[PDB]
Amino acid sequence: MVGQIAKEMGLRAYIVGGVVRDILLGKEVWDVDFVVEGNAIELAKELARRHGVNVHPFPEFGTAHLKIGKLKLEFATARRETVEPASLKEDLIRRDFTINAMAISVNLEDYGTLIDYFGGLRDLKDKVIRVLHPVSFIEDPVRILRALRFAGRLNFKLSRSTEKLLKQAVNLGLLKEAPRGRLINEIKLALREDRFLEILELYRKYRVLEEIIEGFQWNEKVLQKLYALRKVVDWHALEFSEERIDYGWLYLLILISNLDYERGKHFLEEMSAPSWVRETYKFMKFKLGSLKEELKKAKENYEVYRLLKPLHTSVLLLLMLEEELKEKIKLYLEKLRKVKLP
RNA sequence: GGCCAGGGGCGGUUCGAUUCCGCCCCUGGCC
Ligand SMILES: Nc1ncnc2c1ncn2[C@@H]1O[C@H](COP(=O)(O)CP(=O)(O)OP(=O)(O)O)[C@@H](O)[C@H]1O
Repeated sequence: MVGQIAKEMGLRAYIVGGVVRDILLGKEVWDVDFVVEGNAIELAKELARRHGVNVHPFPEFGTAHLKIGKLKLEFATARRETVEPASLKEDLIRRDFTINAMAISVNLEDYGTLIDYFGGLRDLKDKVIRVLHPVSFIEDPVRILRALRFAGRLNFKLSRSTEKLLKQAVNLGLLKEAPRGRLINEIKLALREDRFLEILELYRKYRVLEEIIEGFQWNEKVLQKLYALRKVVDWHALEFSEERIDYGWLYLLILISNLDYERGKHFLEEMSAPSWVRETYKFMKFKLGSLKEELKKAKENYEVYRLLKPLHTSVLLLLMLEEELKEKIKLYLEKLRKVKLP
């Protein structure tokens, strides 16, 4: 009922970037972002008022959050990246990439209308990650990781210029100059991706990791060791679909494998790494070798003593990553399936 | 909104087991 309010109070609001992208790409979203060419707080305040919902206004920020059902909506006054009015375009030009710099009017006057100045819709059509201007990567070197994320997650490719700049930025050292926190969280974001591996491939292609993770350096075993896990993760997800896991961290572990900074747990520390992870990590050094090596002697029944390690699945997955004892574990899951169904 | 965790819940893997996970709920932390 925002189109109405905005009118009552002679304002212009629009949903923006992030969400508009997914929309075009036909993807349901519960997090919606708005940009008001006036005072967002008031808009948000009256909005909740009319819905009888609580509001969290953040003055000085010119922002306010509220929730209607499972709808998490955020209103923000137009700006220039934190004075004066500032038009939508101005707020929209300080954005990520063209596919993320589009807006849709929720103004009754011209409702539903898609607003794109930078040809984001085209880039979205031609599958392209393109920045708004030359200094883009310099202004915020986190966008590097972002660029790759989307490129990886959407199977989009970087424009000639964008790739050219992106490369400049990396060898210009900016990755080692950005607010670690931003970079860190950005990676956790990618880490959550389902096409995370394909994202990781791009990290290789531009030597990004070699700058963020200190003791890191790419080696072919690990690479195909990654794809190998891809195979497990895929099938497993199909069968033992009953119980899954944030497969993403498994990949990271393998990358972390061949540890660096004194068993670089310090990285898993920066990373808001879950329990099973910070755990399944320590178990690598102690049993990745023994478990496997000592496993080579079994008839049956000692499957039962290894079943105690599944206390946190993952490991059960990092084993198939060694051909020899692959089908062994493949039959385990099926095996126990005969014990529960005598 | 992710995770520390300090106290619940409706479902579970087992024969249980507040030790195992799904999540939700609450209490104080970090991005
Ligand atoms: N450094 C940055 N530069 C430009 N835009 C940024 C930015 N950081 C955040 N944004 C903007 O903030 C929004 C990020 O919010 P999210 O809800 O996580 C959506 P997203 O990152 O666009 O896509 P997602 O649904 O895959 O997460 C985007 O709409 C984006 O334009």
